[PDB]
Amino acid sequence: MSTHYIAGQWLAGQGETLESLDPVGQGVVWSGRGADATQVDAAVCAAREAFPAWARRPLEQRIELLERFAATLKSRADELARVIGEETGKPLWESATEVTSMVNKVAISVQAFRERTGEKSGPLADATAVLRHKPHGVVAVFGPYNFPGHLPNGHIVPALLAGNCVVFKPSELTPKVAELTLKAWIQAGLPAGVLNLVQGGRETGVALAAHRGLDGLFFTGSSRTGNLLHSQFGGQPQKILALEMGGNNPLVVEEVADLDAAVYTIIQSAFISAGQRCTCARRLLVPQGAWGDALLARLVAVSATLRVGRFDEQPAPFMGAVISLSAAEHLLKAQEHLIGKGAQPLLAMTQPIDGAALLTPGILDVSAVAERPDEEFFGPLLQVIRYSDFAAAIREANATQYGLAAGLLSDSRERFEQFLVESRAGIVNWNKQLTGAASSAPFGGIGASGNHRPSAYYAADYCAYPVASLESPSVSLPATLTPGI
Amino acid sequence: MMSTHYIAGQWLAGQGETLESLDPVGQGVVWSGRGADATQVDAAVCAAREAFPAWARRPLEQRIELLERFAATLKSRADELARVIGEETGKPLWESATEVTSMVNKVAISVQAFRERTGEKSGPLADATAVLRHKPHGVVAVFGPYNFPGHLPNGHIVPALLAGNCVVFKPSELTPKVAELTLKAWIQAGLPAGVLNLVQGGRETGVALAAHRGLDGLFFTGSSRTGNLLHSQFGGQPQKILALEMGGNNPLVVEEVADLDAAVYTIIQSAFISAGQRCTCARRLLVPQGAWGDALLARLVAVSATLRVGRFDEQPAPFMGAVISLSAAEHLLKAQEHLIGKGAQPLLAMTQPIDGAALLTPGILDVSAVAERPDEEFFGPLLQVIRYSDFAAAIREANATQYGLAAGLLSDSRERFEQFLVESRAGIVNWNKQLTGAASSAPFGGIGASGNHRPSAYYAADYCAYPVASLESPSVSLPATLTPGI
Ligand SMILES: NC(=O)c1ccc[n+]([C@@H]2O[C@H](COP(=O)([O-])OP(=O)(O)OC[C@H]3O[C@@H](n4cnc5c(N)ncnc54)[C@H](O)[C@@H]3O)[C@@H](O)[C@H]2O)c1
Ligand SMILES: NC(=O)c1ccc[n+]([C@@H]2O[C@H](COP(=O)([O-])OP(=O)(O)OC[C@H]3O[C@@H](n4cnc5c(N)ncnc54)[C@H](O)[C@@H]3O)[C@@H](O)[C@H]2O)c1
Ligand SMILES: [Cl-]
Ligand SMILES: [Cl-]
Ligand SMILES: [Mg+2]
Repeated sequence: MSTHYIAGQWLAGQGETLESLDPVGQGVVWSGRGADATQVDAAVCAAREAFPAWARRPLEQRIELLERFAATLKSRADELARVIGEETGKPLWESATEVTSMVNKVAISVQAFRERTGEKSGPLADATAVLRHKPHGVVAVFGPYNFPGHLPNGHIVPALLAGNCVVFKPSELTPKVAELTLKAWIQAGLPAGVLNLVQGGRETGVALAAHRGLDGLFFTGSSRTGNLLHSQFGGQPQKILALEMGGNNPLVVEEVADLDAAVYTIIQSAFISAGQRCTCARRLLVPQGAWGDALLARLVAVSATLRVGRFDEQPAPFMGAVISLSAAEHLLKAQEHLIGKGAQPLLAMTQPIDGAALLTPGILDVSAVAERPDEEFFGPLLQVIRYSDFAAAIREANATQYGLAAGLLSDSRERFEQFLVESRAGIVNWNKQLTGAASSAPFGGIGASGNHRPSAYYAADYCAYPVASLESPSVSLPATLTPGI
Repeated sequence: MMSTHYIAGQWLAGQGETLESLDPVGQGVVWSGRGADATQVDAAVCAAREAFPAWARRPLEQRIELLERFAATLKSRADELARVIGEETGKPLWESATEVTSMVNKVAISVQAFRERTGEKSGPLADATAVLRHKPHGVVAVFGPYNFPGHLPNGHIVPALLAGNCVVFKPSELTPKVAELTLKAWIQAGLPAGVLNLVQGGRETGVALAAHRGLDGLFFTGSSRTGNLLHSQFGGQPQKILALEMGGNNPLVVEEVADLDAAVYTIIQSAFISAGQRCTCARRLLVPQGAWGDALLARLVAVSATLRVGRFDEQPAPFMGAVISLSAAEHLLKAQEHLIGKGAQPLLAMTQPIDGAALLTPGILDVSAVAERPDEEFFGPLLQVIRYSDFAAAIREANATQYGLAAGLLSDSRERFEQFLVESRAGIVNWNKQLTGAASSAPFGGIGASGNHRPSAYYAADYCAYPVASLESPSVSLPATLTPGI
């Protein structure tokens, strides 16, 4: 019954029933009716009504509320980790780190706001030049399922900080996490209408994206969906759109002295979250020859031993299920399809429990595949390409329309310096796993992975617009008038 | 002799349609050439592409030295450049000289903005070093306007080259001579072949360039109509960065103030400087109902009728010159006629005193009684007046527009300005200062239909480079504690 949160109260949905299912055992974890078009309009109108007072209040009051939210999350951390685990399959240790990221987002967002969208004042001739930044108004946040708390939070926190009001539409796959996140905001004192939650599937998302009352839409999800949204907004520059989309991220591994360290780094890059982070390594470039062979064989051996299991299983698993049976089925077909085109399974991905979305890591050598898809496979399926020399590695790493992350494992600083020069990505690491980018830095992909509105530290930039003012306490005549007067 | 396109370090004659620019008063040919056809546009994009890796590789300090030599070259040729701006746009020499000074000054401010907004930071994070760098996109097109034919394109070109992009510049077909001389200065400054390319032309050329798949970015200043078409064209192509600086319908609210003379002067500078062709010019003057407001307007009309309007090099110097073409003048006069037809009252009718010349005298029209007032930008010296009942009505009317570039308040009350800031919806919001002449040291971007949330001037840096976040360690290593399950 308490499905949507609009204008400061909960209400039942009137649209299609939505259920989220435990990815392993398939039990219903949450259900409710989606928001119909009417309820979506109510959510936008609620944000609209709340906006003037929220925008008008002192910044420090908005900061206090965001700080109370982080403190409330912290106090409910175990409960939220458990819900994230229940719904996404993520092991408890990993879900806990997601909650920690949500808590930490507040202080970092405050720092970024003062730096990127703060207030400055200075003399300019006879007058005073002031710079301020102001919120857009009502913004929709579309959440993904992979970090169902942290990634929407990475839009919601800086948006509310700047003085916008938000309508949050979570992934239909992770509604329970969103519900609990709203409960933390509510417990923290958030004013009615400042943040509104509309749950639902396609129809709800479509109605919100189409709503003319939005001043902005902040999105994390697939490049397919984000491109649709971008096309939809073509010719409407008045509405700010921030698109954080997927990638096809290469990890280049030169022969390095500490081979086990490299193998561990590859696993953390490719298979953490069962390969469901935006930044996971999708293609592993490994040089031809004996060392490369040893690297791969060790990777395959260690990856085969990785614990895959239930979120709350003990001993704790390294990774959990993919988000649904549908997603697992789709990945197994991608593996089958590639193998059909000549890919060699160095370690074949399997589904060890019938009717559960658990998948074991996959490592496929696609060196011999003629035409390789420039496609993002959102799961633990790592493609390997063997390369002849470093220039060919760089060429291959760049052979994608995407541009989120890239990385080099190499003992050579000179080699990394070249890699930086030739890379085409928002995140470029040296000897560190591709995953776990810190909120203290901007996070945005280029090419098909974004629309030049990087999030994380730079989220501030799309949450407020600059207002430049020249101010003087009275009109006055200049000492010398312009000619002709 | 003519100099038409500059591509890969060489001057080339055009293969497209003939293009002439005409002195807006005398109608004499100021510049003439053939536009760049599609194959020449492709050559220019390819030239930028070929030059990009080396230019982007270069140490920042070497790009800075070129930009500084360029500024110094503009300074040495300042008189020459002011007279060409005057010739082509009609703008008085005194005002043209200020445009050249803004061009020179853009370099040092862009370097400051680059280090602030798109610089490099490095520090420890866990057992690694977190480094932030910014990289250029690649090849960017710059579409120039006619109103500031040197300063506004320079405001995209300088920060774009500084960040390491290479550029294809398509100037307004109304101001090609200004762009030619600007390129001659870049060339004299030592610009490397292909780093900045110039394709002159009309719509044929602009359409070919905007469509070219080789662009990584397109930076535009011009009308909302044209910018919206570009935005539509790029829908579904988020990989190409678009920065759109469009026009506005800017309101200036005037409360009763003690210094009536200063108020009138400030309004004139806001509405009629550059013959009303700055994108920040006041388009709507909001004046309180009642005797004081009637007096303000009576004075404004009397003073506006005496403003000197004339040729760019006339002496005594005119306050303002012609609008950009006879066609533009025609369009503005028709707009005035249409509005009066619908009930607007001519407090001061705009006139075209010399047949065959695009000189227009200032217009002030009371549109209060006009039913459905167009939310339209009239790019010329035609000021619309709306009389309001109370301050809340003034704010409502100020905000009754799809645009959002500039807004201002003349008022002796700081409290009224504070409220005005709270309720304003514009990127430039001034108190007791003319709406025109914004600082390069601050961001310059309109909201609503006036931009796409990519402000230029100080924040141009933001769209000229993308951040690259790096975590770095001299070698791979194992954590003291492995993740579970391994
Ligand atoms: N660059 C980044 O920051 C980043 C970060 C994390 C994840 N991702 C990504 O997220 C992905 C998968 O997660 P996902 O499945 O939730 O992405 P998604 O595209 O499926 O969905 C994200 C969201 O947009 C919506 N949506 C779905 N269909 C819609 C439609 N037809 N019309 C309008 N809205 C619609 C949702 O319901 C929702 O809240 C990737 O492809 C991936 O790499 C990107
Ligand atoms: N926000 C800003 O900073 C700002 C500042 C000053 C002026 N302006 C503005 O500039 C305007 C007028 O100048 P303008 O006449 O050059 O505007 P414009 O749209 O006609 O021209 C600007 C440019 O884009 C091009 N172009 C024109 N038609 C095109 C087409 N059909 N397809 C592709 N490209 C095309 C040009 O040829 C050119 O270089 C305004 O409406 C105005 O307020 C904006
Ligand atoms: Cl080295
Ligand atoms: Cl991450
Ligand atoms: Mg309670």
